[PDB]
Amino acid sequence: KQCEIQAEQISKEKEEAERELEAALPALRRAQEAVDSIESKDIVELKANKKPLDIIKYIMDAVLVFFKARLSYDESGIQTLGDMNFMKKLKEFEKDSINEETIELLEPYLNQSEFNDTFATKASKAAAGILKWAFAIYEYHQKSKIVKPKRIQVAIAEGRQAIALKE
Repeated sequence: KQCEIQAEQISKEKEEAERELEAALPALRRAQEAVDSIESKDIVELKANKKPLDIIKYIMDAVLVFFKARLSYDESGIQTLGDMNFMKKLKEFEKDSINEETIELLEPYLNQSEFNDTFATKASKAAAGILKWAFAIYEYHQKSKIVKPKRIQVAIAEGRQAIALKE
């Protein structure tokens, strides 16, 4: 009867986890696909600009903060973008690396009048993707914390059901 109850609980927990994943992850997947589709011409042209725009600077500050390069100097961002390995690093960073203090500091910096995909696309074609990607990171932090006990419980419940059948 523990096998029966745990089978039902595993089914319910897996359904809930799949629903949460369908709710959250596809935004990140679409943002990452859009980022991968960005041509190098736009980034190269914007890198050589004499001065940065307000919206681009504001988003780039948070983007560099996420990359552990906590520097507000535009030259630092130019140096970071100079390396070609950044093209790989766009698809390498994960969401679990986010810290609670980082989100707490970035939440005030989220300028509601300024951030918007449609309005920001006019300023630069490449700027549109990164925004949503960051949001899918900010809209997944504090939910991975909620799902982590659920994920662990699902794995342990499946294993324990198998061991219980053997016993």
